[PDB]
Amino acid sequence: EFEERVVTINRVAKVVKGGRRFRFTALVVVGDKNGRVGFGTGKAQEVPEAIKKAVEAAKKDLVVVPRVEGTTPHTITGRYGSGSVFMKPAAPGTGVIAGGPVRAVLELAGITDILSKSLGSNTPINMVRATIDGLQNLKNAEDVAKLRGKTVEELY
RNA sequence: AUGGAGAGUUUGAUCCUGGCUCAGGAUGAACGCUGGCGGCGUGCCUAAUACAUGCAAGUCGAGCGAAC
Repeated sequence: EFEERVVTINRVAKVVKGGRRFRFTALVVVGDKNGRVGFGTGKAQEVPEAIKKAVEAAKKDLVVVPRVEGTTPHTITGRYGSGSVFMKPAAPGTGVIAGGPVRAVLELAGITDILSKSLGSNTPINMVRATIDGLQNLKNAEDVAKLRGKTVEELY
């Protein structure tokens, strides 16, 4: 019903009074299995109760990503923090591979025609923030038609 | 619109302007070389570098005086 992508569970070796406190920050993408990105981080002792903790406290950070005719409406970027991304269009009837950054952004948008792009670095805390920067800065067909305030077939 | 766009760099993590140390192809090329065979092309790119040369291109009377 909901494509939840739990990337990893960052641990911490707290060097406080206690011998060695264990704090697992379960990282899970809050995707709605449609086209939204979704990102939430927990801090509970139980990963299962921590993964849903960030899914019930952070589920409004997603963005609606529409599709034209099976191809990305506009090749957007991502200038938020170090890690960056890029939207590359492909044919509707295609697929994705492995080797690079995060995979829970274009995989949520069941279309198999978008290539997930994010160089920046490996840090998965400032690389997903740039993906939502471009997703919210995406240009739609009518979205840009209102900008001019004329016809949809008069701005292409 | 066949539709660019990595980082670091600054506290103990940082955002943010800014500049390049640095994820590539190109390299009229040479290069230390392990450079099987070759179609095709460029070749004193360093050099209007100095000067022994082989060396510019020979002929003709329908119009005139060889021995022929």
